[PDB]
Amino acid sequence: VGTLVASVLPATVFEDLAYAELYSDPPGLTPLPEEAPLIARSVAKRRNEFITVRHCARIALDQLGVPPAPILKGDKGEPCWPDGMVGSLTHCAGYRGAVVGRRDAVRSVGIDAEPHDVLPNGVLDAISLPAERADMPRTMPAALHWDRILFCAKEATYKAWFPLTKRWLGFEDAHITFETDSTGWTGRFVSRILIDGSTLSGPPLTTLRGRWSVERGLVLTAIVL
Ligand SMILES: [Mn+2]
Ligand SMILES: [Mn+2]
Repeated sequence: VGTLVASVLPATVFEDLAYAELYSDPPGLTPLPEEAPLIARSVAKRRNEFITVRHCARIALDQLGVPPAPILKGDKGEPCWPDGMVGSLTHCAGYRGAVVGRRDAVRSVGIDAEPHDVLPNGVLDAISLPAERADMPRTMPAALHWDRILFCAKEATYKAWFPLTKRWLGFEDAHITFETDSTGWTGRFVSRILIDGSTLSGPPLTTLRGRWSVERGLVLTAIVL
């Protein structure tokens, strides 16, 4: 029933792209024959969010016609999708998200969710450039926790950047600029890469366009290339 993530997706590409979300942990969800060890000795919170988003993903992978299968993690934590597919996962207090795409229509996917709340104390100066840390204030309404939106867009960038280059991207390795739609709750962002955009295959990564949205007290960001 959940469609919030769609508020930051390209509708014109919904043929090859599917999404599924949940706002909590439904009882009786289980891991999978090969996922159980990845979660074997983690505390309950980590357990449930891991199970729930992987249920969301398989729903979305089904809706694209792909039999269910384990989504293991690779070194550096990236989810492992069945061949031909790509996508992104996110979880936080109140939200579980999965977006999946078919390769030759979607280069890769990056999504992130945060509670639409101020950042904790020392955090906004470690993920923001001084440029961003001064300009963003002049692009969004006061009711917007823009430092949190910035944080959120940073990680969507990283999540879409990584499967393409398998290289680290720091919070200072991309500069992001925001604009807002007339609503004051949704808008656009652009991520300029401050380092070699060399990809594992194909043209470099320079600028990532994406969408953000404040919706139901969550922050949502998505990059789909
Ligand atoms: Mn999480
Ligand atoms: Mn996040």
